[PDB]
Amino acid sequence: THYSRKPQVSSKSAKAKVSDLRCHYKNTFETANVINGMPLRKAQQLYRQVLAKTRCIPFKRYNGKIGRTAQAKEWGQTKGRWPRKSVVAMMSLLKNAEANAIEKGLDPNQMVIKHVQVDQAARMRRRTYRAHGRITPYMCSPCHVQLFMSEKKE
RNA sequence: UACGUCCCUCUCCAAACGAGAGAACAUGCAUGGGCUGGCAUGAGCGGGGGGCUCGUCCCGAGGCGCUGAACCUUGAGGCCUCAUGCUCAGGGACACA
Repeated sequence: THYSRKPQVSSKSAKAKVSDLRCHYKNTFETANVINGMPLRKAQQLYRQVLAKTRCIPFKRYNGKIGRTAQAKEWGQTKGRWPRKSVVAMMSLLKNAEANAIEKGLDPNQMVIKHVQVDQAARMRRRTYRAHGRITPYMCSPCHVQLFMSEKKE
């Protein structure tokens, strides 16, 4: 009940989805929106390069006083980061989507990532202890990621 | 399509981070040598108040000699190509509906 969009040709498109990821929403937002037009192998290349800290993830919406870096001129930004926990959870999802392409009978080297959508999951409640006897919230904010990818060849 | 630009890499006249100046098989980097400076004579070995032993031989801080020795010298980043090592079709992304 979850996919906002459906593929054109569903017999040439493999889906993948995360139930409740427990990464930060505001970092898996930009980790995942950067691969929304990329092929599967160029999107996987980007994530192995964010881990090596050779390329960065551009923070374009939930940036808000992050440090500005020299590597965000690739994306036309000034500030971006290397969110390694949102990166490696998106690598588990690209590996699920290409396993779901092989059992459909499809070549995973021809898959363009159509449709990345990240939405907010239900938050999880903890507690921090402030001065003067106060107790105030310490929420988690996890996320929902979904993607298909449609084959574009010849 | 090309010229190219940017990232990663290297340098520091720049620098909170970006940006900047540069270099990109280049004495470029690494180590060594010499210079230049700093300290103040290294470990080791051998020949003095006194005091043991049976003229001799041992204990003794200090001293003297080899010894302006030894060590340190660019590194947030002194000098000299003075010698040699290391690189082996640099890699990614745009430029490009």
